[PDB]
Amino acid sequence: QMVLRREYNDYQQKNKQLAASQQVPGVASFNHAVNDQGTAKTAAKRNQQILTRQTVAQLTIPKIGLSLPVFDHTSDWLLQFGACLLDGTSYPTGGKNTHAVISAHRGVPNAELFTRVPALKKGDKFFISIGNHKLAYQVFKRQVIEPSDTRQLRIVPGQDLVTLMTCTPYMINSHRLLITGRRIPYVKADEE
Repeated sequence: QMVLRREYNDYQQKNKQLAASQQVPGVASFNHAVNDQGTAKTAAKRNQQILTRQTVAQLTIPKIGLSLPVFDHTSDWLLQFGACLLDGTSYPTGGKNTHAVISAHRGVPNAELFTRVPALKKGDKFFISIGNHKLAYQVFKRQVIEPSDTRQLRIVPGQDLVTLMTCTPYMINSHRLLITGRRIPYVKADEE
């Protein structure tokens, strides 16, 4: 109630700061996790207290049967358990001049994660639960970028966007697939 209030308004204030600054989206951290994952020989140990403390939202995608925690920052450890907001991009709170880049592995041995995200098409919906709020997004854009390209990961002025980012091609991962949704109203019909 007042915790999902206080938390949410800190996210919005950080989003306003980010929107007022020259952002360089932290692709380098995500890219380092992709490279470390390619050569990794060991699985991650769960620490649930840390995972809960790091959880800023739940991402739900009904078309692919996906529900994942969304974490506050980027580490190969967090990416074993969910998706990470790319450092230098918006908290997914909604509002104009927000662009949350939610990034995950296209599968790790332990967990499907964003394995089925590349099957998403224009018109497909996804949902964000964050503090005292449910947000609806509709997919309108699919693009492949170079892993170093940050242009498409910046805040688009006057737009309310969430991009789902993973790797492509499958089992090569030289590139990033961006699936971008735009805010739409959340309605009674979306709960059920």
